[PDB]
Amino acid sequence: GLMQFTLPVRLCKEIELFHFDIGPFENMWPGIFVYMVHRSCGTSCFELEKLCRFIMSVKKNYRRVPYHNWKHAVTVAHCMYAILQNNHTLFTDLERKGLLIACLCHDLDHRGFSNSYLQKFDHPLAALYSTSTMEQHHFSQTVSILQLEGHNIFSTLSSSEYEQVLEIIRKAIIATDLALYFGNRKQLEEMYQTGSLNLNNQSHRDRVIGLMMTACDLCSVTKLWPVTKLTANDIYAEFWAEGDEMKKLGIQPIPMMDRDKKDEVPQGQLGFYNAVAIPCYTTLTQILPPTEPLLKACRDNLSQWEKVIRGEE
Ligand SMILES: Cc1nc(C)n2nc(CCc3nc(N4CCCC4)nn3C)nc2c1Cl
Ligand SMILES: [Mg+2]
Ligand SMILES: [Zn+2]
Repeated sequence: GLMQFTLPVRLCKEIELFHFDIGPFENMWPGIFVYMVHRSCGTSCFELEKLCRFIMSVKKNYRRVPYHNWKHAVTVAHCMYAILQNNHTLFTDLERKGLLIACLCHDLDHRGFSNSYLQKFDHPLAALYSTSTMEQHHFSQTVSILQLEGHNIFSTLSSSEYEQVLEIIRKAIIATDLALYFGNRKQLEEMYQTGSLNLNNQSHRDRVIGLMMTACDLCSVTKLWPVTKLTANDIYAEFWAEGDEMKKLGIQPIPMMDRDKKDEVPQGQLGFYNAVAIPCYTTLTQILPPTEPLLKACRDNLSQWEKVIRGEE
C-alpha cells in the first residue's frame, strides 16, 4: 500500500520524455511498466499482486520474434504513458487504466507474420477472423489472460465499468491494424478542420484513441537516430522472413518483404515516413498539441534517412 516503485535517477527523469528507450535489461521492463501505471493512474488502480501476475502472464504470451516481442509491448505502453502524462485532464479514470493495458497486450501471441500472410497461408485464425486477423487474436488473448485465476486486475470495477474498459481495450487493439489507420486519420483530419471534432462524442473519442494507438505503435520512428536505425533492422528481419515464406507458397512478395531489395531500404523508409508516420504525428499534434515532440522527432529521423540516401551515412 505504501510501496512506491522508483527507478534510478537517469530513468526516473528520461522515462517522462517521448524518446525514452527502455534499454536492454529485460528484467527491468515489468518494474518500468508498474512505475508508469502508478504515476499515470494511481498506486490503487490495480492490486499489486494481481498486476505483477498479469504482467508476467502477458510477457510469457509474447514470442521470441525479432520485432513484435515483449520489448515492443513495453515500448508502445511507454509512448502511451508519455501521451497520457502530457494531456493530464483530457482522459477518464477508465481510459487511463485501459489504454496502458491495451498497449502492453496489443500484439499478444504475434508470430512475426502480417494478416496478409495468414490469409494466403490459410491459417485457421484467417477463417475465425476475416479482417484485422491478428488484432482480433490479440484482444482474444488479452481476455484469456484476464480470466486466469488471480489475474483479474479489473476485479474492483463495477459490472458496467468492467464492460466499458474491455470495450476501450478492444477498440484500442483493433485500431493497431494499420489498414484501418488511413480512413481513421482522414476522418479526424476533416472533423478537426471543419470544427466538428467533439471530445464528448464517444465515437469521436474512439477515433482519437485509435490515432494515439497508431502513434504509440509506430513510436520507433520518434526515437534517437541510433534506436530508430537499429529497430528498422528488426522490422525488416520479420518482413524478409515473411517474404521468404510468401516465395515458399509460390508468390512474389511485395518489395517491402523482399530481402533482394535490401539496397532500397532508405527509399522505403522515406515512403513510410511520408505516407504513414508524418501524417499520423501531424494529425495527432493538431488534436493533442503537447504530443508535438513525436512529430518533431519523426521529422528528424526522416531527415536522417534522406542523409543515408545522399551518401552522408
Ligand atoms: C515503425 C514502423 N512500422 C512499420 C509497419 N514499418 N514498415 C516499414 C517498411 C517501409 C517500406 N520499406 C519498403 N521497401 C521497399 C524496398 C526496400 C524497403 N517499402 N516500404 C513501404 N517500416 C516501418 C516502421 Cl519504421
Ligand atoms: Mg500488431
Ligand atoms: Zn505493435
